[PDB]
Amino acid sequence: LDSVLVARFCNLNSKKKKICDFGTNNAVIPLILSKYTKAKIIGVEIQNKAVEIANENIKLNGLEDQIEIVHADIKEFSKLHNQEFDLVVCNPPLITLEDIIKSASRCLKNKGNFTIVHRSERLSEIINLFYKYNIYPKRLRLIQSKKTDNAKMILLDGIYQGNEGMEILPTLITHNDDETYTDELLKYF
Amino acid sequence: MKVLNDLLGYKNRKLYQDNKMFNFTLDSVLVARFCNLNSKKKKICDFGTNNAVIPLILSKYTKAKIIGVEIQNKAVEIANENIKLNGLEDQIEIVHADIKEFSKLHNQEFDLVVCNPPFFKMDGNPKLKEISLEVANARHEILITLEDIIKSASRCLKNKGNFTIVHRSERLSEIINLFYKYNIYPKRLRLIQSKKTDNAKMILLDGIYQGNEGMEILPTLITHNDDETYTDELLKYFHD
Ligand SMILES: Nc1ncnc2c1ncn2[C@@H]1O[C@H](CSCC[C@H](N)C(=O)O)[C@@H](O)[C@H]1O
Repeated sequence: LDSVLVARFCNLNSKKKKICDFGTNNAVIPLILSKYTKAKIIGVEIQNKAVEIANENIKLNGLEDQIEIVHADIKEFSKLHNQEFDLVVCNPPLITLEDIIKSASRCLKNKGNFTIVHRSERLSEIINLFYKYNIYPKRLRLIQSKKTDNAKMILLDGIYQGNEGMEILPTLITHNDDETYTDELLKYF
Repeated sequence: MKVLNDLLGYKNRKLYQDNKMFNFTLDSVLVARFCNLNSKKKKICDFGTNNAVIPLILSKYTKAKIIGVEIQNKAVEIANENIKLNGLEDQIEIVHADIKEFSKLHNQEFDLVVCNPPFFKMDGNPKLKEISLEVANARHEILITLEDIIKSASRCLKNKGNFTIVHRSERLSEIINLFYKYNIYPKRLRLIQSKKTDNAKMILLDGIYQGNEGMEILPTLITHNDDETYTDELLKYFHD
């Protein structure tokens, strides 16, 4: 469910010509993104098991000329790809949160976009690491279970070598108090 | 010109407010109620207190000594009238001072600093859109800057002291980042939206001087139902 939220949150304008997914598993995010962009997508997965399915899913869906898997560690991969991507998106799980954000800055084009989903307790630390690697936080969205609940999940978008100022989108409430998904959540999926 | 009015539905609370100065807002009320007022907070400080609406509300919940710092002398006079009028002279004191220089002179004195800062930076003629220099000096960063407020809050606070702020949501990371720069660890956060479909316009943020990491993101506050009426959650803050 995280992966559907982070996918639809990605700001997919026409400047996106090359996108990357950190720790792509079955390539669910690339496949979802596929339905909104013509940019070439690259998914990076450290485990061969997941590589077969993701490749299988790109085969089954006939996007082999748009999406591609790469069997690598995000850290080593990113040192090899300076100023490459318009978007890096990562749905985190030997790789720390600082590693993900550093790696993202090592391989984004200037004014490119880094999109992450994570636990709400970690918002201030992610914001400090964004700034430590010259990523300027831009869009935030909170995820709450019910209207009376503390947020569990945050969605965070930032621009590498961008300017200052945030946009905080209307909080998302996943389900009503009957434990039925809210109409708002249904727009996703 | 001063007018006397009740401080929303807070019982035994009235306050004068001048039409050519800043009049309190929902922001003032919510940042007062968002403060943590546990028994350890023994001394409190309001940065830029104006007519002292924030102390007047905090006092309904704690017996701590409350100091209000304010720079515009016409407001200190109104503030001191409101404290006497409500008989709070024993608890609340007003000091005509600059936040910066006050903080340099009263270092490590407080367990809690709260602040409803001027929201807008300086960019052109600030008075062009205001009715009076005294309003412009409350809404724009002409006599104080955001970094000054946070730096000053760190000079005034004591270990495990608590800085509480309300501000525009566009500047949340800037604020987060200035917190870390002065060793204030963000802890509690709540977004305020007008409507369930609107972008958050305001944030409430709290953090601990020389504390630890870890954030609690409280449920978003919607202030209006789609029918344009105050929500029931908001009306809970209109009284004690
Ligand atoms: N440098 C400074 N030192 C002390 N107060 C200052 C200041 N610069 C601005 N202020 C004051 O800060 C206030 C900001 S408006 C906040 C009003 C009030 N605390 C409320 O919640 O409604 C103004 O009254 C302004 O005079």
